[PDB]
Amino acid sequence: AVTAQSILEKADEIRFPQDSFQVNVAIRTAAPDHAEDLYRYQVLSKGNENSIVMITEPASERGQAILMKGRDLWVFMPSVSQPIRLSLSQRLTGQVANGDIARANFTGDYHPQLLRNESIDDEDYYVLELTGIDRSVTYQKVLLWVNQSNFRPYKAEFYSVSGRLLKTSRYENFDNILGEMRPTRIIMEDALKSGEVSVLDYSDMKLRDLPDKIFTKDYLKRLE
Repeated sequence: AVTAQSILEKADEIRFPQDSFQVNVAIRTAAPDHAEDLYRYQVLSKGNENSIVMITEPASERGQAILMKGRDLWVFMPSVSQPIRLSLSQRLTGQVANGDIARANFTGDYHPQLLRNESIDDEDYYVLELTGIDRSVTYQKVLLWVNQSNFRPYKAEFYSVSGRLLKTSRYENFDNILGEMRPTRIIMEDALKSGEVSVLDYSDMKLRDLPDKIFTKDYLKRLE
């Protein structure tokens, strides 16, 4: 039988390899009367265990880095010699939270339960309610639509600590990468008043050995 846990696992394994990898992420945010400069990042992803997110553009931000160990983030900034702490749930840029780039998987961070099934045309979806295990994960509640036919993630709704809809995402531009048809675009839309939409494009995904010993403040002591 399919279970909520297995559905979530399958969707996670479509989104990303369940392995250590590198990927580039370009994030373009705009709202009708205001656009952001393009942001680009290189991500070294080791599940939900460890990651490094390095900003490459814009130039004003280049060189900042985020080190994740467990649920804790250390952020390296030019105004301080030692890194500082931000949370997974805090804002990266636009409609993107730190955890949206730094985490790999929903599994382990959320307890899944089937909320309902939905048909949107000739396609049926499982709608999973993902309850955050605790207040340090990225969200307290996510609703995730997973295609029943192939377990692909379809869209998500992200809720506040008090149950207000904050934003929505859509998974798009599926391509054959490392054993799966994986989404290479995610669109994150504000559900509130800003009019912002952030478009995240993933490129050059590749498996990479990421030793535990790179996930340290010393590894990130750089100046270019």
